[PDB]
Order: sequence, then structure tokens, then C-alpha cells
Amino acid sequence: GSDPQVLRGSGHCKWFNVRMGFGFISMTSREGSPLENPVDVFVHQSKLYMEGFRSLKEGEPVEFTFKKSSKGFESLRVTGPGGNPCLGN
DNA sequence: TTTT
Repeated sequence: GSDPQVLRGSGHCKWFNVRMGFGFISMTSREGSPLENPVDVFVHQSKLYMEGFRSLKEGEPVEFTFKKSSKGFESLRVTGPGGNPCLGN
């Protein structure tokens, strides 16, 4: 019934490195409110909603769930706008 | 699997 640290956010891919299997999202809104200061959120390839090889393209818009982690923040599931598949490279 |  509860998972209180899990929040919803939106933004765009800051960078993504397919050799390393991760990148960052620049989060520009959370919990339905735009942010005065964008926040980087780590994104691992395993979290990307899409078929085939998983990546994010620099600048593509994303919606996601995330949670604070030991090293920063962590994306938990990442989609395009409206829950459609991410585009990637 | 935490910086670009």
C-alpha cells in the first residue's frame, strides 16, 4: 500500500552513453510542478521502456518514476511522453 | 549502475 520515497518526474535526457549503459536525465518537473532548478537523475539502460537495444538520445523528452539513492537519485522506469516507448538512438 |  505504500512506497513513500518513489516520486514521479519529467524532463529530458542530459546525456547517455551506450558503452557504459547509463546516463542522466535533467529533471525539470516533479510531482506535477516545474522546478526552479533542474535536478540530474541517474538513468540505467535497464530502466528504459522500449523494444530492442535500450538507449536514450540526448535531449529526448521523458517521464519517469524515481527515488533518492545512495549516489544521488535513480530512475526506476523511464518512458517517453504519455508512457510511449523511449526513442533512443 | 552516479557525470558529460
